[PDB]
Amino acid sequence: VKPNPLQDANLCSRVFFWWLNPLFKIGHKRRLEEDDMYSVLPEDRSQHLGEELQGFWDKEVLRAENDAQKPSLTRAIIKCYWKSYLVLGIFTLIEESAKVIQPIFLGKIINYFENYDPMDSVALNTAYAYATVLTFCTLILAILHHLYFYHVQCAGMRLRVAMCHMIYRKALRLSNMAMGKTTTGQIVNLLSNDVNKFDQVTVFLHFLWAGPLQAIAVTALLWMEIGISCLAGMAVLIILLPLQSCFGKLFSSLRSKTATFTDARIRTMNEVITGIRIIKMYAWEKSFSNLITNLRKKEISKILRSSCLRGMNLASFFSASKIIVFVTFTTYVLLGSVITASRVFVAVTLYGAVRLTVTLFFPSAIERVSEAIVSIRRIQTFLLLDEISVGFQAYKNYFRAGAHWIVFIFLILLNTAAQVAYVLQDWWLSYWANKQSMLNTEKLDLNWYLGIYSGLTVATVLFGIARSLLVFYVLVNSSQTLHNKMFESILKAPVLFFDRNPIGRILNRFSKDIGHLDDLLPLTFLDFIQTLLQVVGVVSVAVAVIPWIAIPLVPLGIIFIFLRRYFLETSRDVKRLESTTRSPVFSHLSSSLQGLWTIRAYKAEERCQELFDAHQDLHSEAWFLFLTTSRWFAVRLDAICAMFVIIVAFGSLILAKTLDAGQVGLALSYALTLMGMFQWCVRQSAEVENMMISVERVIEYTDLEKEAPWEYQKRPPPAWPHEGVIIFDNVNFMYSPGGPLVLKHLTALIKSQEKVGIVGRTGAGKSSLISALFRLSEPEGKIWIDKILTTEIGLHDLRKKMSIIPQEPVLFTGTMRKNLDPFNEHTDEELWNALQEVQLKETIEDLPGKMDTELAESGSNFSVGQRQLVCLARAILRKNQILIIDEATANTDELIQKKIREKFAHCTVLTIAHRLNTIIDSDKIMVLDSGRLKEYDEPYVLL
Repeated sequence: VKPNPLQDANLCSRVFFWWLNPLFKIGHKRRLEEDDMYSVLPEDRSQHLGEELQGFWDKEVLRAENDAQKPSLTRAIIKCYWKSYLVLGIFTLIEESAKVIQPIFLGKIINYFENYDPMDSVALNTAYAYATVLTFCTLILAILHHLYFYHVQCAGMRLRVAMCHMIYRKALRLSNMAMGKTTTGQIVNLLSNDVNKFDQVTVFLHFLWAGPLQAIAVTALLWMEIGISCLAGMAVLIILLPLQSCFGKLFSSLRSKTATFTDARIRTMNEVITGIRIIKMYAWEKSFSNLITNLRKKEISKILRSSCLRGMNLASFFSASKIIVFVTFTTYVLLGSVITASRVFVAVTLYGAVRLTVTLFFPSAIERVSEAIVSIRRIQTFLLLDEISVGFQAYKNYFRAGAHWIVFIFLILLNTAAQVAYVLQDWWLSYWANKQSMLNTEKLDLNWYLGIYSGLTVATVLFGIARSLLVFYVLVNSSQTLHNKMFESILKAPVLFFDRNPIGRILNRFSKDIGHLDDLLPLTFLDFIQTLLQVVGVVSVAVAVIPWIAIPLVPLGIIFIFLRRYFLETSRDVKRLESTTRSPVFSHLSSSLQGLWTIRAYKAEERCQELFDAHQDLHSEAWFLFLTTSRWFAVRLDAICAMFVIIVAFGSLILAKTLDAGQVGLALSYALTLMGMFQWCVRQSAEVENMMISVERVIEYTDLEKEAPWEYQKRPPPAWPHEGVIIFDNVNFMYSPGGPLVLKHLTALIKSQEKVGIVGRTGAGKSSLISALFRLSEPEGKIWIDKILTTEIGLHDLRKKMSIIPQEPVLFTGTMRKNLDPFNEHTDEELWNALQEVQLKETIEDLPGKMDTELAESGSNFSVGQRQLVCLARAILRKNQILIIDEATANTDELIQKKIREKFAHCTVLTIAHRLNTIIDSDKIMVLDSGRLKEYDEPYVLL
């Protein structure tokens, strides 16, 4: 078999995941697909994880049968996993306690500088001991975390597999009555949505008791440093939840209304794409163009609001750590106390450690727990049933379509001001402390030191709001101006492009790509640039204090790109394997659920169970590698993330003779915040690169084949169609520009006021005659019509003066006046008379409006004969001479036949039909053989 290297692995070697190096060396050049992966542990099989849980559930229900109660499911899970829960509780408690000693010892390190005696060597050893003790908390938080995390992630796949196994085992013991109420889709949804929520609960499970405990532990430390003023720092930290709740409940309605706005546009686009030939033959593009541009305008107007709202939310979240500090220190100074460089940075670090933790971990845990509880409830109620008896060009083309270069210069200038204010606000406090420590009465005026502080506080908020608003506007305008180009380019493609591509593809494109361009790109781009700027500023303020940190950063900067490449060259394969191993189990379940009686007939039912287990083992095996390949990177990242802090701390301590307390405190208070921002910045790039494919495939359009322009410079006479004699020459027709031919030298002569019939074998090139007269594809040879040709005339000047009766009618979703008159050029009485003389008036009088009747599902209220009659009404209302009647039916018809035989004023009627009983007493007839056409003068000669 395939023995995994996880077993037989000593300690101090699986903390760095050293047993995964060879696998990468295989995935560097060979692109391993499926046969070079490791199997699962012997204690991770489906049967071993399902049998014990089934036994525990049976024991629990047998115990609950005694009392007059209902058996529960969460008790059976607790009684099985309480050991693992209690084992992980110790480590999560240790990790939560290890985040409090760091500020307490940073305070002592700074206090050593506050009382500095050069003629001493005893306090330096104690300072070195403080630094050594501070060095261990970082190592515990950065190294020993990526193993507990892997274990707490692996502790959920077992529960998921057990639930799936027991659900499938129960599903094969249902009766006919119990099977009649449930459906296959219901079971598929219950297995693909309810169970899959058991992988993100164990991660956010320890944030219900360790959340408030850390807050209470931090709230009591500040009383021993600054006093009552610390409460001022906690009053602002509460308003964030009511601030975000209203934002969410206001954004939901905007999302709903913009969705209900774009749904109609999607439907109209689907209607337009299907049936492009009739629309192109009738020259009815402007109506749909306007109907689409109006809905697009409304959709953009509704999206701008939510965009601005989310931008304001991000701007408010970016600068919440400044108001708290400003308020608490203003209150602390206004009482009468004096500022010190050892009590400010400790409070800053504690605030930064509590606010992000609470506001990012507590709100999500409640939602996760509620979802898990409702899923467990659903699965419990189910189991109680009866039984039986890209490139840089892709970015340039997307950015240069939003504004000029001066706007980009202004945005670059505005990006580097909020961060400068963010850093200067902190530097001002260190300057204050240094100026205070130089005293030897002679107090300091508060006006200057408070006014400058308030100004530096306000500037940050202003420059944080303006940048976000500008970025969101610029990035929405690009999609707004790109959709129009896409639609205008696709509204002029030939039929050749339309017949070689399905409708579902283009519809899914127009929906999903525009959704992605309007929903997820600006948020991700703003988050990425903000998180990158924060890290750049942190590194800059760390280097500006010690000019020697710039030397080791280059070796710590070259390896990062190489590691990123070496990981991404092989990390883009596990998701594909996960998908192609998750699909077959669903396929097997769907195929085996319907074929139930064939399994109960034969005395073999456990074979399907073994097959299901063997199918799920492959998915478990393909999923096992995902967690390890994900955790193999965080260790190498946190290594540098902690080495930087160690280096800066020991370098600041070694050079204790040429600096002071304020600047060393400022330098050390920033190094303890690099981890989360580093992780977010290195993570968002993957999503950006994955989402750029939408832009890639959108720019794929707008550069396609283009037919002849709609109009030329030369204009036809005001009344061109008159005595519509039509001649031909040696003409050759073809569908592809370099493909085979379908006609061979069609030359005839059709005079005026003649009924020319065409009789030929189907599929031998009979319907290819109408596509040559309407020049849907440029043919070969001259086609003279009314003393002029058909090539030097525009398409709209040609297709307008002719009429064609399609083989099958089509009705567009709209009113009654639109389907008969999209361009308002005729009166209402004229249309009423034309509809009366076609013998159809009673079908519309019974309707309420009789003139503005809305039709559902392309006119589902009318019959086929009414469709032929309304097409005839359209043809009569057009009132042209050249009329092409093509019809092939198998079926009301006698009246339309006699009408088209009498109503039309004998204007060059030609027919393309196969029914010989319709070509009777025609002026001229033509016969089609497999390649050519033969014209007969009189039909009496043939008969």
